[PDB]
Amino acid sequence: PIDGLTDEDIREILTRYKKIALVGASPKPERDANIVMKYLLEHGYDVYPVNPNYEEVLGRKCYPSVLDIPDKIEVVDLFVDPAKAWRFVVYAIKKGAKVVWFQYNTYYPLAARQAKEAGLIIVANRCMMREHERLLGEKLEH
Repeated sequence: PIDGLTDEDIREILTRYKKIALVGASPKPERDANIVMKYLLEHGYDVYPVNPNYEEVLGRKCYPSVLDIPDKIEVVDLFVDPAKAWRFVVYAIKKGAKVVWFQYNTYYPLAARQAKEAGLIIVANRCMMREHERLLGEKLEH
């Protein structure tokens, strides 16, 4: 992890916030963004795809910006190149999100600091799916 949170904090984020805006969503089954999104949807999360390059992902309308999402968003999960993250962070702030989650290889210091300064929590170099499995684990077969 790049962030300085504890496993307890991560656990809290995953347990308390169910409204997710997944930036960089993709329809390709083999893409990490698609896998994580499906996993979250299968685990009671309300996931809103965000990508200007696509019009819908996993049977959900996909927006160009998180601001275009009608409903409340608590977590903005990033699947974007680091140099592009600032944009989504500014939008996350405007949207009133609570957390900005930088998936692997998406972290960009300046963007993270801006979010932090605005009051948002930063999760970095972690995977929402991997953390869910690690922290809110369940037996693989019952």
